[PDB]
Amino acid sequence: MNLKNLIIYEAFARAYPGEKGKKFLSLEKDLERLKGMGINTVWLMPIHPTGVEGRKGTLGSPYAIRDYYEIDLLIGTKGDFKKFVKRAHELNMYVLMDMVLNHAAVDNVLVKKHPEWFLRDENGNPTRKVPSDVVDFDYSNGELREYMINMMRYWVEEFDVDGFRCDVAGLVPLDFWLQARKNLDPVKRLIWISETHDPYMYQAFDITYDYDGYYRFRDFIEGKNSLREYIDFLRMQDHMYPRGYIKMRFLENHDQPRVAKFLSRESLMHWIAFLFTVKGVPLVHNGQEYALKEDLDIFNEYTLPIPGEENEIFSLHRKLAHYRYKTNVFSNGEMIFIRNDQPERVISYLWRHGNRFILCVLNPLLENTSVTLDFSGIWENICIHSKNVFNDDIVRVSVKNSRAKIKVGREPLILSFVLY
Repeated sequence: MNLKNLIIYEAFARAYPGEKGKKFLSLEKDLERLKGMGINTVWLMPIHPTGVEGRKGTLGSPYAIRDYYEIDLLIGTKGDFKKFVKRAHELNMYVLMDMVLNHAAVDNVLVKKHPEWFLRDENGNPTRKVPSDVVDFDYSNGELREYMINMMRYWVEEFDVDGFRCDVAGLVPLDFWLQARKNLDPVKRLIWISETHDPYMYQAFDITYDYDGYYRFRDFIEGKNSLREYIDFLRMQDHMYPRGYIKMRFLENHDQPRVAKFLSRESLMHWIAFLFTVKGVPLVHNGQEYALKEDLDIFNEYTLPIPGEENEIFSLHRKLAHYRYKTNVFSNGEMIFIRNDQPERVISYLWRHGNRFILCVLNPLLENTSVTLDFSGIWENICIHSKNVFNDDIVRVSVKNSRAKIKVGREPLILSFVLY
């Protein structure tokens, strides 16, 4: 389909509110909240039973998988999950399962049956490359490769899941992933997502994400570096990748600290506005819609405070996601970045489609600054009357020299308008 229509929620099911054994039941009820917030895709962290020998914390990391064919019953049964994605589909939503196939848990059921499928040490036992709940797969193995594609197929054919986020790090070859697509595309056209900045991966994946942008972004907040490192990087990113590529934007995920730790409420909103209006595909990581600065505990017993009071961060999230969900500007238009007077303070970019425009002007520093923007390739002389999507204000911008002087502060400008 048009994968630019996806707005994604990363959900940690085991950590959801509710009782043990009943976590899918809970997430099923939560779909209506997610749907009404503008989510169309929920991305499940691994839901498999966890390694026992080697286990960090009382429960173990979800990324240390003891059985690729089973679900952690401290989350739910297969019935619970199968009910959960049927609900999702009824609600016109998509479900993605996390596929960590580059390493298994030390006591994963495969380490017994097939030691040969793993990288082995000098004396023939399965091992890892990096110095420990986890052991690395040997993907020179033709039988391993067929096992994995069939396990991905089962989950598809049995629970009708919609896509996969794959861990691609380490010794997994691009040909393996292409092999998966050759066998699984005819089964169902799935949403294929990975974490990578390797341009070749788009041969196998539709959407990727990486931390290139993210740390340039982190550095600007933490005062460590310039906004321009962040923006000029995004500005040139089209040139790092083939034509139809999609990048997934995010302010945090499971692997990163809570974004609300680093910004004020008012600054964060500028970055929320950015999240939902910038080219790409937005990620809401469970809890960020409540501006949670509580870290995900990922190995021990943990429940995230989901609901969650409906604060100004929650309302904005819903407002922007629902807006994107209902317009076709971001799914079909073109975004271009706009050079401005104050590149150390402000972000600015324009969408066109082709009468509909959205000029976004962001000011995460919040301080009142007048910024001028360059509209050379278009336009030189007009007065624009727009509605600022962010707060339903009215904003007029006059361009009278191919340029336009704008006052900003505290509130992001998401200036939606139409010429003709």
